[PDB]
Parts: sequence; structure tokens; C-alpha cells
Amino acid sequence: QRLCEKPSGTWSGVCGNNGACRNQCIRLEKARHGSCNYVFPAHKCICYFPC
Repeated sequence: QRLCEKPSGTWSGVCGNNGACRNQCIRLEKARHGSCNYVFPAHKCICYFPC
């Protein structure tokens, strides 16, 4: 399947950005991609790792 997502463990609380989220996942969680996905009813930071 696609990239296997992993809930940002370096992030906390509500999320309001995709880039800072992505960037954080890149450097801190060593993720290749990241975004602020909308897991209803809230936006959560999700890092993407090569699956």
C-alpha cells in the first residue's frame, strides 16, 4: 500500500499547519513526509513513513 502513517509523537494537542508538521516529522521523527490530517473531528499531525 501507500506510505504507512504514524501519529506525530513529537507533536501535541491541536494541529493547525501541514508544513511545520511535515518539517518536524522530517528532522525529529525522521519521516519522509508529514501533514495535518483531519481525523474527525480534529486535525492531527501525522508523519508518513515508507511502508
